[PDB]
Amino acid sequence: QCQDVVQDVPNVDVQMLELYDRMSFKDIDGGVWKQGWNIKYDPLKYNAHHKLKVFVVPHSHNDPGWIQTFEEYYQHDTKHILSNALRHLHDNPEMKFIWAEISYFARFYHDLGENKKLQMKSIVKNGQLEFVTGGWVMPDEANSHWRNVLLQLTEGQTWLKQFMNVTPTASWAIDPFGHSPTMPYILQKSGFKNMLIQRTHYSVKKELAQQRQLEFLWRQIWDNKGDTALFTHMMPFYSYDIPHTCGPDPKVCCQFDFKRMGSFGLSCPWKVPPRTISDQNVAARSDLLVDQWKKKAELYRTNVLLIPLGDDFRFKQNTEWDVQRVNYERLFEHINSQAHFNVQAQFGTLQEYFDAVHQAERAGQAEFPTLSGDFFTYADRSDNYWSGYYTSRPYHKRMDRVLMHYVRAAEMLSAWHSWDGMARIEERLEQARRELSLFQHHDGITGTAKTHVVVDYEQRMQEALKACQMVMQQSVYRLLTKPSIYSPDFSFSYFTLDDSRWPGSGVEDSRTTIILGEDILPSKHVVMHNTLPHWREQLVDFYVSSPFVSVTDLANNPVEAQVSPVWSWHHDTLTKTIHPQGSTTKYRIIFKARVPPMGLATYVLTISDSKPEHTSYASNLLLRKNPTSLPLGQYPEDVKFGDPREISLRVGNGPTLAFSEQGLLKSIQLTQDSPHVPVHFKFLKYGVRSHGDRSGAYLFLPNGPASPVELGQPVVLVTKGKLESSVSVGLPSVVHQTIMRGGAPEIRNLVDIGSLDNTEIVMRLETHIDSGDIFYTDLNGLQFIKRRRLDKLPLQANYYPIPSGMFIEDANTRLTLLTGQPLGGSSLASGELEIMQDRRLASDDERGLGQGVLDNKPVLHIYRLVLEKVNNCVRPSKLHPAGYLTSAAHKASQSLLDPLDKFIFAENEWIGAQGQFGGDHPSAREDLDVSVMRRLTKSSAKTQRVGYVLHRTNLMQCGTPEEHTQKLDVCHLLPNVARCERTTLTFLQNLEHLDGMVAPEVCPMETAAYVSSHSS
Ligand SMILES: OC[C@H]1N/C(=N\O)[C@H](O)[C@@H](O)[C@@H]1O
Ligand SMILES: [Zn+2]
Repeated sequence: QCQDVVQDVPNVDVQMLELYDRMSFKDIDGGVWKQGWNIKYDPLKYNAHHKLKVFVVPHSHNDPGWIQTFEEYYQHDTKHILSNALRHLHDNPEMKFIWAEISYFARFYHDLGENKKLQMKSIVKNGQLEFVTGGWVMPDEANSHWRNVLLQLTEGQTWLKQFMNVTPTASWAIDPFGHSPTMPYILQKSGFKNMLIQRTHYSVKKELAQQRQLEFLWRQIWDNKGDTALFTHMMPFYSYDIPHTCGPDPKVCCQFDFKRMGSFGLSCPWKVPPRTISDQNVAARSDLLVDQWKKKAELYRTNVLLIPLGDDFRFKQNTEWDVQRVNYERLFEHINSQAHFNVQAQFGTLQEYFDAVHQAERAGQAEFPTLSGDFFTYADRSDNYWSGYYTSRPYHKRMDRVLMHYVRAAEMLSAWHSWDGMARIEERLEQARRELSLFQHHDGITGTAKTHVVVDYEQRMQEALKACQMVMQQSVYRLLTKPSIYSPDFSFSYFTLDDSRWPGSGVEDSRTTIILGEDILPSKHVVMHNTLPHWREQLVDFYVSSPFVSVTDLANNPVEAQVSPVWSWHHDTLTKTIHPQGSTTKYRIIFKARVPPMGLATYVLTISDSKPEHTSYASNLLLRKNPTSLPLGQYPEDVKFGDPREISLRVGNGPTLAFSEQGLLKSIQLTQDSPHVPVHFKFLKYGVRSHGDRSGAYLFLPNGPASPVELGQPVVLVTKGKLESSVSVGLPSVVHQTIMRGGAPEIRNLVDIGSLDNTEIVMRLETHIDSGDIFYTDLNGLQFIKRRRLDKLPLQANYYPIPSGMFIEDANTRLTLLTGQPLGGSSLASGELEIMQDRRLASDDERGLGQGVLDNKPVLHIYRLVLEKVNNCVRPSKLHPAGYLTSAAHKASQSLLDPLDKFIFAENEWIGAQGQFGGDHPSAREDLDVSVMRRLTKSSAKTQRVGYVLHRTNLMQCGTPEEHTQKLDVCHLLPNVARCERTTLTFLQNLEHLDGMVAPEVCPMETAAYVSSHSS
């Protein structure tokens, strides 16, 4: 029934890994088309019975923040563009315009009076103004998680359906810096039929152009059948601006950008200005233009040609609308009337272009090639590879993943009930979804905006996190309070969230201490939420005011706990060391929480006068020369000291880890009987070129391979406990921690690059895995793609996005590094993995930002490190372009991206408290996730509707016998179901009415959406 995504290598015309292996990448001067060749065409190709149909598509690229904030651009530019578009399109029925960024459109439309709204709806309904993609933004494709790509698409398309009564089926992505197959994956499952991309490596444009493979059916790398395919048009030239969209010669094309004649402060750098079209010059000008068009048409298979007409924040001034429209109308009138050209040219929209292309295809005029793979890493020229932005502004990249999870948890927790309008749940969820969606912009999460714009995005995300916490905590109070006692005030804070890893220790002291005492408050309720649809255990930690605390569940069963000190690291300018200080006023308590699928579990923390029976205390060892005491307030175990030395640790039955005298992992032993496998962490630094092009927010242009960070004699802190042990070391710019809880370790790096200008800090893992030139990285948290290090490409070209994980393997051993934040990384030699931590760059990199990256702030990066024997696993063949995680690595990724949420009850007594919610929820197979649960209706709706997005990943079979699991039917999660429908992933179109109101589970690597309707 399901396609096998492991064992069948798809047969495609172009497979991007294979193409890379064969391509030359030489950067030769191609003439006027600098990165191509001098295109030749047969004038006799087009004739009376076979004309070239040309669609000139006006557009305006509007960045939702970049060098100005969203609101600054809206006020200065976009409100004028949209206001003038409305007027000019209304007045000029043949003029056309496409619009991509619904965040700006919604911002505009809600300032419009009813008359103008009506006018706007009319120009949409008549096809003059066409929305393309219809997402809130045009998202980055490298760093974004697929869940947030879907979130932002749904936010914009839901707005469009509600207010404009349209749903785009053509996508326009002219600016993300490289392109991912996650986009056609999501688009094709959201009703799309066509997409367009632009920023692909110049060598790839030349290669595909030569073969007329710029239009292709883009399928997923594992897709044998081709049911994922989406028609894709890649534009052939260096930019989406007018000089690079009319044809191969920008000196000619620039003369047809009528905004460049002087009064607009634009000119043509090729030194020939546009000239106003007149009767005396129209034949000559038409000749030049048609020649460019016919050359462009040579690169494509049909007689239908797409000519975008636009640039950044274009179509602003009334005079600009006039100058472009009138001059092009004069060219069209001449060209279309002169038979010798055999051209019919008109303003069009993107959908009109694709419709005409497919008519030609249906007429047998063309067949299109099939393609799989991705389009990373982009270079726009020479060796300028855009791998810098995989890491730029990493604090905000990590914040993206935190907010991603909190949006999911807030929508899920609140979905279980209908809420009175006074609760403001819808309002707060809309704000949170919109701020996270905005950040998916290709100058948001990418870290390529001006400093003040990064600040605006951070403030917006901070407000979104507060909104999520508010919704979550009201939801928990309702889900766990006896209904006849439940007495909400929708403004009150019943719980506060406690998050151990954001912003993180040494980033912000934001964590509340639970204050208990015999004379004040003996105990405190805490509640964990588990957004995943299976039972889950995870260690959780809280700060408490006494070491003498015991844990119980709400049946009053003792729960084993471990108390540890609260350690913070400080740069001691007196001693010039980085060393830990122990709190004397608070302590950490850790215990295993067990939480139902998509559910809640309540525990109680109680103080006592002496060591509790079921609470243990960690030992602590500080390794350094010249130690000084470390008192720990009331903590019962004395800190030990020693000179630096190698150490080994083992928690539970888990691996045994060995560390160097500098506190860095050196080996992992999986079992008592097994070998100590070399796995060495190392920190290195890249610099910047003194001569030649400089690294900046976009570009990574290292001055050679990385050099090891000089570590000196760092202070190492070892904490050894029954439930959790750790080794932490204060290195220059990084406090590096390895945490062991009895499985794959967790790594945390508190990265503070300080004032180290022109430095990029990298964390490398060195092993003996015989990986050669192969490694695997993920795309948007959705899939893992095989990469091959190519020595024909420079180091920065071998860097790829690491949005959630990467791995190397040989026949017997795999090492997988999972990340809690998108960063850039590579495997630059056999057996190595490396991932960039932060970068601080003093120069601009000539891509328009006009600043370096000098606004770094401490960030806590999190990882899981999974070493596994893989000789028994059924893996794809050598020729397959995908790889797949094991169960342990997938669960490890889930532990980083969707951890248990922790709530602390905010007052002394919670009357009517309950022990659990969701005990009856089905515990689904481990590869299945409920990516989204969202109530789609407000409380006054007679028929309530709840939408679910189900994703099943594909995990490697390695001989672990599959256990019993329960079928998950999302349509029966809420009572009184009246209908279950399969829908597009945006929930906007019903695709199947489901028998028995049962939502089937999905196939490996597939994602489906369902909407259940309930009588209320
Ligand atoms: O050079 C790339 C840069 N330049 C742009 N226009 O000049 C893009 O709109 C912006 O999103 C991008 O970051
Ligand atoms: Zn842009």
